[PDB]
Amino acid sequence: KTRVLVVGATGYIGKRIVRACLAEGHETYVLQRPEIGLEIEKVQLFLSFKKLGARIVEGSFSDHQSLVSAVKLVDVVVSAMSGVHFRSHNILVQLKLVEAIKEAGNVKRFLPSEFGMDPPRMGHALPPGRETFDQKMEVRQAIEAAGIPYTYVVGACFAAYFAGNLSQMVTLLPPKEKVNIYGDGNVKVVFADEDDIAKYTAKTLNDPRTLNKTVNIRPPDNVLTQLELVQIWEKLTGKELEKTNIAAQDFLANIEQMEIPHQAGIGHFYHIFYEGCLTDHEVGEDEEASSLYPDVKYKRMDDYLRMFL
Amino acid sequence: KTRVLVVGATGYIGKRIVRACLAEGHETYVLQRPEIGLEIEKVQLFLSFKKLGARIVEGSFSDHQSLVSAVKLVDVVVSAMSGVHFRSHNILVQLKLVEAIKEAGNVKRFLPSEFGMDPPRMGHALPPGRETFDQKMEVRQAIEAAGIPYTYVVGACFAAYFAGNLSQMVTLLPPKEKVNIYGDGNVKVVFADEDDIAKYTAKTLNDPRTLNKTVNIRPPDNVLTQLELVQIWEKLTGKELEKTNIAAQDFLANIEQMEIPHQAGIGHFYHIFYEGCLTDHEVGEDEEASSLYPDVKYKRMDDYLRMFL
Ligand SMILES: NC(=O)C1=CN([C@@H]2O[C@H](COP(=O)(O)OP(=O)(O)OC[C@H]3O[C@@H](n4cnc5c(N)ncnc54)[C@H](OP(=O)(O)O)[C@@H]3O)[C@@H](O)[C@H]2O)C=CC1
Ligand SMILES: NC(=O)C1=CN([C@@H]2O[C@H](COP(=O)(O)OP(=O)(O)OC[C@H]3O[C@@H](n4cnc5c(N)ncnc54)[C@H](OP(=O)(O)O)[C@@H]3O)[C@@H](O)[C@H]2O)C=CC1
Ligand SMILES: COc1cc(C[C@@H]2CO[C@@H](c3ccc(O)c(OC)c3)[C@@H]2CO)ccc1O
Ligand SMILES: COc1cc(C[C@@H]2CO[C@@H](c3ccc(O)c(OC)c3)[C@@H]2CO)ccc1O
Repeated sequence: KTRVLVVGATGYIGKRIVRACLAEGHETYVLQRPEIGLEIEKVQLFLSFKKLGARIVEGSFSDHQSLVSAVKLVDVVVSAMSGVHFRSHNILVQLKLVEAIKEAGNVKRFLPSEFGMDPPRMGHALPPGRETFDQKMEVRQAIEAAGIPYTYVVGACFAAYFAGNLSQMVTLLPPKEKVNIYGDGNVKVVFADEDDIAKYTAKTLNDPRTLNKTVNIRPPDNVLTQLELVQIWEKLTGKELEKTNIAAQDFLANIEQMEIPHQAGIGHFYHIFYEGCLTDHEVGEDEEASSLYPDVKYKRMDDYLRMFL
Repeated sequence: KTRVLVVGATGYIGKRIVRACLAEGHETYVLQRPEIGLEIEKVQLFLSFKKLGARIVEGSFSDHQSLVSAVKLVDVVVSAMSGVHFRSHNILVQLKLVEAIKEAGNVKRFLPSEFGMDPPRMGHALPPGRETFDQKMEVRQAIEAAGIPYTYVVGACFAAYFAGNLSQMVTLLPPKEKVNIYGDGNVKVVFADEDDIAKYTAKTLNDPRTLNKTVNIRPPDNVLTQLELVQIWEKLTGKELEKTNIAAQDFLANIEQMEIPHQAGIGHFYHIFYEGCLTDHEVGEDEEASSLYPDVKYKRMDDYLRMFL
């Protein structure tokens, strides 16, 4: 019964949001852009969405009228626009989409591409990492300036990027013998399986309790220090890892001599693991997803790491 | 019981060969290379292979000993190494893998990365596209020079690249109103769903009838002219497309001014659609996959194209 349009449908979190919307029973539309011409994995992803019952809606960010038409078909718009420097960081292209939603006036709610650190709380961040949050703030201001109802989904580290590698930056796999601990390893971080993030997103987008709210993904058992996370892995494997503590000053040593996109990653890591930006404030149960949606049995990080044994 | 190592397991046809091996009941091992540790889609494909019961084998082409250890674990090695200019064209990297197989001596059968035009019939091909056939030929020679037993799988266009788009080079989707027909559109081409390619591959690799043989994938109902292909699509949509015929000379015009990848593609298309290299010769029923494996209900191009409706 709720009609949903996913923008960024073939993206990392986008494709999960699409499937979650189908499973939740939303009538699900996905935007197929003409520019994805010889990108076979995108094309075939769209084919798989259609087989599961999504509806293809052709549109382009170079064709304002195509965007107006698309969002005229649905009640809710979810954007999963890219926002990682080593991938691509086109958060501002959502501005065109805000303007199309504005012109069409039928959208009952818009979920912009957030799913990360809470932007309005990042005002002190260092560039170039800072650009992520500034751009997402700009999109927020366009949404609110336009009076578009919204939900902002924030709060958790994607497990594949922070959990599966024991938060080592070099890789996505657990380390074999040795691991770096950022500081003392006693800063609480929030970790969430991306499938759960998508499930929460599909459940909130028509939850009246979250209209015009920020929704935090902070599943209580998944608030863990890096050392706790590394110890979960030592338990599963039965092998202690040689741990080396990294003081902040040595984490950041010579950052100015590194490629921009890596500086941005280092900056994001610093806010999460050294400042603890994901756990340094309180949120109430009325604005936290696992409490809003307790039927969702989120995947705990011991189960998540097991798939790597 | 037959133990198969797939090299190139996350590639386009490779990932399908992995699943087809599992579905066939082979004990299926997949080479996980260290170099792909930061590519999230490859990493998560390996997790997904693992969940289906595939066995991860760590190895690196830059580590001759890791390869020898890897091939020693299995009865059959299948290589799906990249060989397309606008993606990646590392056919000759297989030579390091042939070396490892020769040294290890336990390997009963090797399927090199073929899966297309029959290299030994392409002596007259257009440079630079010629490279694909010269490099696979060089790999064949190393194989036979080592006395490694082989099966060469050849002879069909991948449906995604030549049928889903009605053979329009620009795209992977059917055109909306107009289509280019190459020549008179009456040259016969072989089309095959890539999942059927993978299935025939899984079935042939332990088949005595194809030891040391070329296996042709030429499913009779899928031997189609381009006009025949286009008429399938017009019958599905019920809309006639506006057709433009393109003479060979205009198709090849100014090719020497094209980017090298597009030079390659243009050349391959020419041999397929203008010279009919996939159907200019006959093959026997004892060397044709659909005849050897009539249990396989191969997908016809009308069923294939329905996905796009
Ligand atoms: N730990 C965490 O909490 C994480 C949070 N994030 C955040 O999640 C959100 C999405 O990130 P992610 O999934 O990695 O994004 P992706 O890199 O996967 O890209 C997502 C989509 O953005 C679309 N896109 C890219 N460029 C353009 C363009 N010029 N014009 C139109 N569309 C474009 C594409 O949509 P299409 O399918 O139509 O081609 C693409 O699929 C971001 O806000 C990111 O900051 C991401 C990683 C970690
Ligand atoms: N119409 C037809 O008949 C078609 C024929 N083909 C043929 O199919 C075969 C496979 O092509 P395709 O699926 O497109 O291949 P891909 O481009 O998808 O690459 C396949 C694998 O090659 C590996 N690879 C690439 N570079 C290297 C490298 N330096 N070192 C080690 N491994 C590397 C990777 O293995 P890993 O997973 O370990 O990273 C990659 O997954 C080719 O011979 C191609 O000519 C392809 C398209 C159409
Ligand atoms: C946790 O909130 C966010 C988290 C990200 C995570 C980004 C995820 O991809 C991460 C990453 C970057 C560089 C790396 O070398 C890396 O190694 C695992 C991971 C990024 C770290 O910023 C991006 C935007 C956010 O709002
Ligand atoms: C059919 O036998 C082969 C076929 C290919 C197909 C290549 C597949 O990727 C194809 C492709 C290239 C450029 C394009 O613009 C394209 O548009 C669909 C398709 C290539 C056409 O040559 C490669 C090697 C072969 O041996």
